[PDB]
Amino acid sequence: DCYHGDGQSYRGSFSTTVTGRTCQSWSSMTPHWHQRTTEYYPNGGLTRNYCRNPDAEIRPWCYTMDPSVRWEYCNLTQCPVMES
Amino acid sequence: DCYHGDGQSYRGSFSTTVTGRTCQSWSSMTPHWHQRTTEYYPNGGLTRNYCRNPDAEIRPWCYTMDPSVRWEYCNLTQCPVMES
Ligand SMILES: O=C(Nc1cccc(C[C@H](C(=O)O)[C@H]2CCNC2)c1)Nc1cccc(C[C@H](C(=O)O)[C@H]2CCNC2)c1
Ligand SMILES: [Mg+2]
Ligand SMILES: [Mg+2]
Repeated sequence: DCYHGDGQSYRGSFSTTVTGRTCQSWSSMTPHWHQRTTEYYPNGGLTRNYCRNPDAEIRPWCYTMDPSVRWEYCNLTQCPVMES
Repeated sequence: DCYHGDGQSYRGSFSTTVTGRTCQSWSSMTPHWHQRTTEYYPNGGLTRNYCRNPDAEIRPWCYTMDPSVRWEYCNLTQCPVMES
């Protein structure tokens, strides 16, 4: 599993962070209150707790289930790019 | 005590909400995490837990100490305006 571009188009089910924390569901406000929901970002693919990039960070990310860690980049790398 | 204009200029010590809740200190991330701190909004007068309006809401406001109520308008009204 990997993302293309900056990962705005990523639509897989990867849901864990670079430090092995569990992503929080986008629809949930717990533990972290936020405004990155599917209503606010309808083009973001914000479903379940899957890594996404609705607001054009540099790569896919999520809020985390650790109350002390608001959000992290997900443990995904960019897919091999087209080479000449 | 009262505010002028939309209350961006309010610099008094009123610190309670329209429902009688206590304002959270601007520098604190508890109970509510936020980005309305004096470093982000240096022109906002964000000190202690006093009602302010750093981001041009319609009137002064604060985050609250009730974990279930993120922010409210403060219990302040507009000062009597200049009449012709
Ligand atoms: O938040 C933002 N703009 C905002 C606009 C209108 C209302 C509000 C809501 C304000 C509150 O409840 O704090 C109210 C209070 C009264 N006045 C407005 C916030 N923008 C924002 C910009 C950059 C970064 C972030 C943090 C964001 C996050 O950590 O959630 C990250 C996550 C990964 N990508 C970004 C947020
Ligand atoms: Mg790479
Ligand atoms: Mg009035």
